[PDB]
Amino acid sequence: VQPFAAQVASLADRYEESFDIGAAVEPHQLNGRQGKVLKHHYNSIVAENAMKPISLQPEEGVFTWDGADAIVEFARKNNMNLRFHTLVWHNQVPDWFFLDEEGNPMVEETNEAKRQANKELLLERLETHIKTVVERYKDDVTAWDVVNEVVDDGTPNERGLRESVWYQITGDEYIRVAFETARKYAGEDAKLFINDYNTEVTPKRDHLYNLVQDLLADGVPIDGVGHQAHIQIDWPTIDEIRTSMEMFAGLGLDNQVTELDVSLYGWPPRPAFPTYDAIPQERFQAQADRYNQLFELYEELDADLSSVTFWGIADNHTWLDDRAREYNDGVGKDAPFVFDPNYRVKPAFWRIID
Ligand SMILES: [Mg+2]
Ligand code: NA
Repeated sequence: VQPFAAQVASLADRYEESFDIGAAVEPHQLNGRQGKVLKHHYNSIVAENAMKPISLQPEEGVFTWDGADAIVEFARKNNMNLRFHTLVWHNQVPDWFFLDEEGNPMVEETNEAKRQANKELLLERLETHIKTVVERYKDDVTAWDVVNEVVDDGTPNERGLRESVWYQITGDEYIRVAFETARKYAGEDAKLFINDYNTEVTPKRDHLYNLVQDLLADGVPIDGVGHQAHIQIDWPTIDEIRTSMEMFAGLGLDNQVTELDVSLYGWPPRPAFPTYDAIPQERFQAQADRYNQLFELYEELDADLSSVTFWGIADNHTWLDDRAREYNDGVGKDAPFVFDPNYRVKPAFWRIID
């Protein structure tokens, strides 16, 4: 039996010369055993869900602040940094954004002049959402995910930009307006990030590189790249990870790891073990070696890496379980973190605290 998390060395303190150590949280986790683990080990937090656009402005002019406020309060009380996830995304985003003045979807519009008016209305709505949110949280947030997942996994257009509703209505303009709006209301010292998954592999990596180069050339304020790092044991390679961070550091950008989890599976995650108990020791060992190499790379790169956030605290709460159940008939368990479902350490803990 492994010791409890509160009996081992703080991860945040272990990494205090290199980068923050963060966790994605929900408001209900900010007391009890999670509360304790958080305070002991972490010096940054992010909202898993409560600061996404639909969580903050579910109807126009109607702001729901309480979950988000509770997260901010917890960070302040415990002297934690706070990442804002996220100003702009194509999911968990309210439908009302994308409806024209008569209530019909803007994407359906064929008259070029009405389309231009729709583009301007959506951009103005985006600006209002950003202005309102940034005004409330500008003195708490230490890193903004200003846009999330705006780059495509393939190449549907020459710039590799995701053809979401934002793109269909505004082209790339939503991205420019989101950064400029955030800079304007948060101030010059605010740290603005473009966040995405699979930043280590091509062609996405290069499309993202080209996008940030382009926007920097136009004076669009971007401070860094957020690497979600939803990764596996063998993929991507350490070198793929390294190369991606070095490329962005080459443009004068900061890197953060924002949503780290190390799945026990491939993609899709099948076959998956049905219970935590069913997972063999070998999975935890191979994960531990993987985590060792990750954190050695993060330390080597620490001039260009300011924060490493995990997408959860302990293995009792992870969205990888939703994915395992989805691809295995509603039955499956992943185990991505250094802390097990009882808040005891896992073999990976030892390999990143040393
Ligand atoms: Mg180590
Ligand atoms: Na650093």
